[PDB]
Amino acid sequence: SRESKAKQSLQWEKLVKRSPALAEVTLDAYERTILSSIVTPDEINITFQDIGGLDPLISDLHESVIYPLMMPEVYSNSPLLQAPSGVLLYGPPGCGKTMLAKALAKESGANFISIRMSSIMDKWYGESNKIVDAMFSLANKLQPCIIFIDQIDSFLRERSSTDHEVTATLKAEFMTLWDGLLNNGRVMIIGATNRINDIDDAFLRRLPKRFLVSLPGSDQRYKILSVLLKDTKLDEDEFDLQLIADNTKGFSGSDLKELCREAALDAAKEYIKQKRQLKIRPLKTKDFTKKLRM
Amino acid sequence: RESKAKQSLQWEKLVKRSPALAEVTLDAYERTILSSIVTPDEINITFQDIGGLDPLISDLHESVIYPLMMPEVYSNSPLLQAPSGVLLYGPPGCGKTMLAKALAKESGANFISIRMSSIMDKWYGESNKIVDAMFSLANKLQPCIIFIDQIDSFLRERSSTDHEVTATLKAEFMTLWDGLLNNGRVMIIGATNRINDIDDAFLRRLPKRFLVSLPGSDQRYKILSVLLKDTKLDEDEFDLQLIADNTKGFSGSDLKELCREAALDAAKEYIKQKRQLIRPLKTKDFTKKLRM
Amino acid sequence: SLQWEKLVKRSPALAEVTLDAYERTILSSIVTPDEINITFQDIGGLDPLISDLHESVIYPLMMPEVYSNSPLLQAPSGVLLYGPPGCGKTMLAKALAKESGANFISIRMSSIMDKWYGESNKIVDAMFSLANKLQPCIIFIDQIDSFLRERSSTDHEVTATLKAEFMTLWDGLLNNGRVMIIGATNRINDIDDAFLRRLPKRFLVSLPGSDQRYKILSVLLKDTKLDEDEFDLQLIADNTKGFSGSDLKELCREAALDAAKEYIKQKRQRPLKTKDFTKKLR
Amino acid sequence: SRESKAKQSLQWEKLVKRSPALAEVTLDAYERTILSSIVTPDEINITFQDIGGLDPLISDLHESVIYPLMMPEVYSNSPLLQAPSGVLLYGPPGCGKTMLAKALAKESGANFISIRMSSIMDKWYGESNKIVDAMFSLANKLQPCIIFIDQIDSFLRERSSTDHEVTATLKAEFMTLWDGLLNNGRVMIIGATNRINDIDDAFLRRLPKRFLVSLPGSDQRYKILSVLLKDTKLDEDEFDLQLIADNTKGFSGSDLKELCREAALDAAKEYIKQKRQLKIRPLKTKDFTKKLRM
Amino acid sequence: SRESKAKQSLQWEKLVKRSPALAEVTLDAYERTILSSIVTPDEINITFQDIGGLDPLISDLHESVIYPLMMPEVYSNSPLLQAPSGVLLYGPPGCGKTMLAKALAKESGANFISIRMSSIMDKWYGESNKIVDAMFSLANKLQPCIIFIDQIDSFLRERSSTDHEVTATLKAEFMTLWDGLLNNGRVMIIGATNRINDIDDAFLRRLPKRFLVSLPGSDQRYKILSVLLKDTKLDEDEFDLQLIADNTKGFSGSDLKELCREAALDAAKEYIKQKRQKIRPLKTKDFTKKLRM
Amino acid sequence: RESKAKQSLQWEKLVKRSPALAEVTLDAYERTILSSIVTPDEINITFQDIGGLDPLISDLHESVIYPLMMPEVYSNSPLLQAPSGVLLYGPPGCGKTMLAKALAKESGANFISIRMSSIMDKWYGESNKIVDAMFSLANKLQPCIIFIDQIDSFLRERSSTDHEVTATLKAEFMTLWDGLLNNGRVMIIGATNRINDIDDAFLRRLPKRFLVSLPGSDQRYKILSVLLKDTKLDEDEFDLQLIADNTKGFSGSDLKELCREAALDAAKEYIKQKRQKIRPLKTKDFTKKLRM
Ligand SMILES: Nc1ncnc2c1ncn2[C@@H]1O[C@H](COP(=O)(O)OP(=O)(O)OP(=O)(O)O)[C@@H](O)[C@H]1O
Ligand SMILES: Nc1ncnc2c1ncn2[C@@H]1O[C@H](COP(=O)(O)OP(=O)(O)OP(=O)(O)O)[C@@H](O)[C@H]1O
Ligand SMILES: Nc1ncnc2c1ncn2[C@@H]1O[C@H](COP(=O)(O)OP(=O)(O)OP(=O)(O)O)[C@@H](O)[C@H]1O
Ligand SMILES: Nc1ncnc2c1ncn2[C@@H]1O[C@H](COP(=O)(O)OP(=O)(O)OP(=O)(O)O)[C@@H](O)[C@H]1O
Ligand SMILES: Nc1ncnc2c1ncn2[C@@H]1O[C@H](COP(=O)(O)OP(=O)(O)OP(=O)(O)O)[C@@H](O)[C@H]1O
Ligand SMILES: Nc1ncnc2c1ncn2[C@@H]1O[C@H](COP(=O)(O)OP(=O)(O)OP(=O)(O)O)[C@@H](O)[C@H]1O
Ligand SMILES: [Mg+2]
Ligand SMILES: [Mg+2]
Ligand SMILES: [Mg+2]
Ligand SMILES: [Mg+2]
Ligand SMILES: [Mg+2]
Ligand SMILES: [Mg+2]
Repeated sequence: SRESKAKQSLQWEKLVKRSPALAEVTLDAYERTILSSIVTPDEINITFQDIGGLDPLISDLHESVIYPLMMPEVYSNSPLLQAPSGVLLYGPPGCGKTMLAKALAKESGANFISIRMSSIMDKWYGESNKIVDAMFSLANKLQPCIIFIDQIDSFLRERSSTDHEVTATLKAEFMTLWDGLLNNGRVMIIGATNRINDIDDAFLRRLPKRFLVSLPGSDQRYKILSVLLKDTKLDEDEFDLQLIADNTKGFSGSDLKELCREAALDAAKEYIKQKRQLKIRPLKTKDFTKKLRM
Repeated sequence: RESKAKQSLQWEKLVKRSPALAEVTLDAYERTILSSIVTPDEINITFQDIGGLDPLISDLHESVIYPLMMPEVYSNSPLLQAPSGVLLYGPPGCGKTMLAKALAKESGANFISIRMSSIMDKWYGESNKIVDAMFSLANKLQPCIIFIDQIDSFLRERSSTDHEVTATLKAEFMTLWDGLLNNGRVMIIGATNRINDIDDAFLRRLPKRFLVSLPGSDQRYKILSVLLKDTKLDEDEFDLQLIADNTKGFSGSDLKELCREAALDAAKEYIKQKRQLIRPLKTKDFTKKLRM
Repeated sequence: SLQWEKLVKRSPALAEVTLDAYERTILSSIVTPDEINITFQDIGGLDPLISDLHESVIYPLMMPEVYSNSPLLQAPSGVLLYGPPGCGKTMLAKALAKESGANFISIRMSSIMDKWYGESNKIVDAMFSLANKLQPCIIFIDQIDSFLRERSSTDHEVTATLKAEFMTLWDGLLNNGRVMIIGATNRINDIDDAFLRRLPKRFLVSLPGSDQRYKILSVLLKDTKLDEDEFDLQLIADNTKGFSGSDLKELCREAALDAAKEYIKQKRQRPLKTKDFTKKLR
Repeated sequence: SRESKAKQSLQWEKLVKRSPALAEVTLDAYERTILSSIVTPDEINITFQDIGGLDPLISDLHESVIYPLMMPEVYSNSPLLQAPSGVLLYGPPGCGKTMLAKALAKESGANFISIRMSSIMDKWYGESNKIVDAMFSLANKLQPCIIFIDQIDSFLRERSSTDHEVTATLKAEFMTLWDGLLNNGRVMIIGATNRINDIDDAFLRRLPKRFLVSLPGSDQRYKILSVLLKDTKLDEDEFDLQLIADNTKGFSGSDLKELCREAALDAAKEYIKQKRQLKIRPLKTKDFTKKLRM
Repeated sequence: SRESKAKQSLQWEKLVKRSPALAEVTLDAYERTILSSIVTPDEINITFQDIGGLDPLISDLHESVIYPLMMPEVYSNSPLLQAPSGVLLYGPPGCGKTMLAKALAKESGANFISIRMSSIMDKWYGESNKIVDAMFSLANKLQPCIIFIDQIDSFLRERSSTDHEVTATLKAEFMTLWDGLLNNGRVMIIGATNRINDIDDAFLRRLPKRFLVSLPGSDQRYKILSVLLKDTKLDEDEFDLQLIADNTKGFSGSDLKELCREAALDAAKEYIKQKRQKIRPLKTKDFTKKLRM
Repeated sequence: RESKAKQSLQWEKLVKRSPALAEVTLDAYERTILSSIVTPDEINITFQDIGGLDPLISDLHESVIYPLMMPEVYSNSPLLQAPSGVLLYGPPGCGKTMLAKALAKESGANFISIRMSSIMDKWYGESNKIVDAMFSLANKLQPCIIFIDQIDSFLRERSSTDHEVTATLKAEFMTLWDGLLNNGRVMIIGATNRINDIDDAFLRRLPKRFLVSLPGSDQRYKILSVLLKDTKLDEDEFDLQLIADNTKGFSGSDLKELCREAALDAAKEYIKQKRQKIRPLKTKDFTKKLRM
């Protein structure tokens, strides 16, 4: 995979130019394959000002996740003020957890590692355990680090005697590198999941800072609608967004995203017609109302 | 070795239709995904071949194809772009497969119709790599539509009793759908019969959903007419309107059958002549068959 | 190898075709006409159904250039044979493999469902790809209700994805080039609605009525020597109230034994007339 | 890799400087790869005074694990006073078992070997069996030794005819080196596991010193809370730790660790604010109480 | 390896000094690597007087395994009185099978070969088949021989097509050397296993002498407890071992070993203390307080 | 060294039994194959040592040995010659190895029994040369039988995941098989337990296959009798027929072991005396052992 070597070299050079301290460090081959899956902030478009309706959760995320990890000499006064061993983002679908991860890669200066199953599980015997060990060793090398397993429930499923051999030893490798004897040096394991119940009890044990990114309430739906509708031109009087926010009974954040898109199209209908035959309509209450059936 | 021939054929055709993709190379799994790419020239269904769904065709255009196919038209606002995924759900035989066929026909997106045989593999972790290669290929073929036909089985209600490779495969799929590394203009169009069997997260990231429902009187009329083209009808003895409304609750393919069987009924004499070596399709054949 | 060489010697145009391993495992379950003993003169009491089967199943499939005049004169995507037990459906399939020159594929669950992950979906894809290669083809899933059962969220995952693979190859985007899916079933109700929807040419092979039972009785009793006067088959036919075709087969066997009783005794050391049937069927 | 060679050389020189009697011994290549995964006491921060709520278990661990292994000439009186063939640490998650292993590497002078699946299972045919044989041969060379397979249930899973061949032969190699004909000379196999049931009966049979590191009771939760809160400044009167210990109904040790961290942050909130704009508040009952919902 | 070469040279010289008739025989390299894994009696501490609760099985083991192999001119009267082609020791865990092998290496004078998977399966192509062929050729050279594959179920697992190509040809090589055309000259293949069911039917078929080393009964638990407690000082009256024996409901031999070790430490608790800063007679208190009937 | 001595010994013995083999020389790999040639004098099993297989022995003769060993007898018709290969398949312990032994004994063909240790080599392309040398040697030793014991491992279901040297080795073997359509009067006799694991092409060029099945009552009788020769039995207190039809499903070697154990159990006194004739082998030992 020549694209994988290009990605490894690109991600490496970028990692050594933002943090010059990592130059003297070399890697094994599996560590380089893990380096192929490192997300830097410049390729992510979501910030905290792009996340709405979660401000207390953003502040808690800061005060107990980023600052205890990113600035240790600030917290060096007490030995029990340091970063968690792992963070779990769990909740109903479409409430922000993926953008929480995106803005964690954006604001927090930790070398962010977002890896998936395709880069962990391998065909050959014992390669995937070595991939996990290389992942954690790389995280120890990149001392401020966040290892992200998106959709982490599948990876941390209820262990059973009917599991596949490699899967079981892979889970044991992962847990050991998480809370084993050679403890990770300032390495955080941030995970996003939709079903917390499918996670094994030991895995959840060592994933101890867990945030309920729940369905948005009236305030949260208001802040989300407003956050989504930026860079679009609204209406002065014929538009009341408050009722619309509350009218969406139990709608998640992405359900709002889709309804906002569909209404943006329904308001720009004349723009579609004009550029089909060759001034967006102020986004007022008509489109949202005719769509969502209050 | 027909897989290699299909890969090479589909690739050369992809680079001759769109010349900008010559500099791009692929990994092996990406090539196995390339083996399952449908081009428009091998599909014989168009929008003029789909009847009784004209408002749905127009909605499909205005919110699926143009927001995907022509972005610089839609660059004025950041919330005018393509959906992350489209679902075609409804009762059986209402058009969804031909909706996909004509999406591969009219829409110029590099259409990927893949099935379970090309995703699931015997070996450990190969199927997750197949999914990652699928989406990476879709990102390479920047205007793309990835189509999982009969998508309910793939997106079934997730459970702790699932198979491990199935569960991690579902997680890989969802992560490539709405993860951090967001897809660049990649749409995931899916057809399903039972929307309820789809998991809530999978449905959540599949937000453009169309009810391709059972055809009504207008829709049955337009379908009957669309099907009966290229066949020779009758002037007076035929009244198609009553027949359209007589087929209460019949799906589109059920109509396709009462039309084939009646075509055979009428042209029995034509076959008889060839046995030795057509008839105007009027109300008699349809009426004697469908029992009002 | 045997089925392959026989397929290329009957139809020479398929020599240039290459196969995949799973396609060859599907090739292992192909039925040629020479190993089947049932013809349309071996099926009795179903003559209108045989004629309908011809005119809407075999000829629309076997002779397309005859029907090339209209685009809606083609073959059924699939053909269901449903009805009460023992009415002829298996012999309908046998004589479809006999008379119709389509490369007949009769497969069962043992050759589809496999232990390993994702092998069975590949087996289905290879089955249909082989059917596309053997362009006039009939794929036959005997006892097809179990395979096309009411889909549920409590199904096994490999079963569910296998059903989805099957349906997708039946009426998905890439069209099956002249490939027919003929299925026999006893309970049509257990078939899923989508499966039934794409299997629309459905024939009710029902319980034989007096006239049909007469024809069945006559068809079964060939190659056996009957009686001139003391035998009246008509009453016997109608007297079998609601008996299926195989029920008639068994009663005819038992009466053949009861008439050949002296033949048993002689080889240990009769004209089939009304006595044996009458004393048996009450 | 080259870092693996550096780790082998470092671990070797440290092993020969702590115990001078092993200078004359040389190793095969696989034995050196096993030497790459040896944990010395100086890289582990946990001692027995760092383990709370397990004092009878610590004393039993001493009297039947360390002293029968570490001091044999003391027990040479009777032939049935020697070290066990293996020790299992099993129990519910987060009750101390990895710190039990850490302090076994700390206090007990046995040349501790903590190995994982990434260093055992290899891609090539028959390498992993040779890795196991080299592991035990090295343990025999380093005569007072403890071999530690963290999360040992995955490695000792219920055997089946549907196992992978390399996995099955690897299990047979391991068992044979554990209780075969060439018996190990003073070599102990200490293992930690969460689910004892997944362990095969033969593997458990030859792992006969098993400790139930169970969920902490009221006394144990008291001792754990006290052990965790050292090096942090508490309150004199407004703090009553006893109720807090017995308020945590069924909480494991790490669940207490996380709640203590979160309360330390919630008490040092003014320190966060001060170093954001530039003492620690005595850790009293308010933080723990407002958090844990008694 | 230099340690491996020292092991080969040491095992070789010891083999030629115990049995002088093998001096004229030379070996190929693979045969020498097999010679590196030969167990002589002097490095094993277990005898038949160290095995308890299995006397009828010890006597059967003698009469149908050792003597038919070790003394052939005694059995030369009939052609059907010779050694088995293979012996299998199967049973529940911890019932004695490993010590059965140890005392087979101890009493029986056969040149005992205990080999494991690390010495058979190799990385390179076709080396492991040559290792098997060299193993059996060496066994034929060392004419009274016992080849031991400890934990033999993994090696003789149910053959399938899902198996590795080397593994399969290795199994075929092994079986062919076991009961092929060039029959082994007085070579016995003794194997120990815990799960007999995982063994392939052909592999089991050529392992016709199979012993059920089952869980110990009341008599067997009595004899085991007594065998284990030798060289330790017991009590006269306050100790009744019979009840202890029967009380251990379904305990294997090693479960008894561990119990006995724990109770020895619980009785020597005073000696432990004193020596750290002679032994209490091992009476019923320690066993009773531990095993919960 | 030992290989060289074995090669020289086997060669000189081959040229002294058949003097027509002198003018022929060999390549090095052919000599390594010559190192694995079994002559009749080192095998103790004959056709009077095989019991319970007399129809199979006669079929083996009439369609395997005589069509190979005596061609000028069968030169009348071109379709009366030796098979390209013979497969002995069946349940374990039914006689197949002794079938091979007595094929090396009675049949005068220069028997080659080879195993995988002599075929598969470490170096690249040596093992294909070993196969080619094997068959070339068989062509030189014109009446020949090449024996691969445990053939199913060698002839396993071919797959794309097989080792390259293994796959090319299988292709070399098959090519040398179809090459010799009795052109060099070379027969490939193989014994296997699992016929199903054999590849279809391998099995195809292996047409003469014998089911050496589990012994029936007659076969168990003949086996028991064959095994108990050279041992002294009893006149009245011994009824063997009972024992023969009593061993329900026992293979031949299962009988061998039970006969040994009963021989020991009857000679117990003789053994004792010698430790410081045999008891007539009567029904007591067998009955007390086999549990009906
Ligand atoms: N709190 C929020 N504020 C603003 N936009 C949001 C919020 N939550 C969701 N969205 C919109 O929904 C889309 C996807 O949401 P996201 O995937 O982050 O939620 P999620 O909880 O991770 O979803 P899932 O649980 O299904 O993985 C984003 O593109 C975003 O525009
Ligand atoms: N709306 C329609 N207009 C014209 N023909 C139709 C329509 N719907 C169905 N048909 C006929 O039915 C056949 C199959 O329909 P199709 O498979 O597209 O329906 P579907 O909704 O996808 O059902 P399923 O999901 O069960 O396959 C087509 O060949 C077509 O001729
Ligand atoms: N119509 C018929 N004409 C002549 N014989 C018949 C007829 N129907 C059944 N039989 C006799 O019954 C036997 C089996 O019937 P068959 O299996 O074809 O019926 P079926 O409806 O397919 O039953 P099932 O679906 O339960 O298998 C045949 O051997 C045949 O002799
Ligand atoms: N008994 C205890 N005394 C003091 N602290 C403890 C205790 N148990 C757990 N902890 C705290 O919990 C953290 C992790 O505990 P540990 O991982 O040792 O538990 P464990 O029993 O090994 O569970 P697992 O096997 O699931 O890891 C430690 O950092 C420690 O601070
Ligand atoms: N029959 C016995 N007599 C005396 N001691 C025994 C007996 N069986 C087991 N033991 C004790 O148990 C320990 C291990 O037993 P051993 O490994 O021989 O049994 P095993 O059946 O081979 O075990 P496994 O089945 O788990 O391989 C020995 O050290 C011994 O002290
Ligand atoms: N038909 C038989 N007649 C006499 N003895 C037999 C017979 N079959 C087996 N035996 C006895 O079994 C022993 C080995 O049997 P053999 O190996 O020939 O069986 P097999 O069918 O080749 O089984 P496998 O393929 O498992 O080796 C011989 O020593 C012989 O004494
Ligand atoms: Mg997500
Ligand atoms: Mg469809
Ligand atoms: Mg039927
Ligand atoms: Mg732990
Ligand atoms: Mg053992
Ligand atoms: Mg054999």
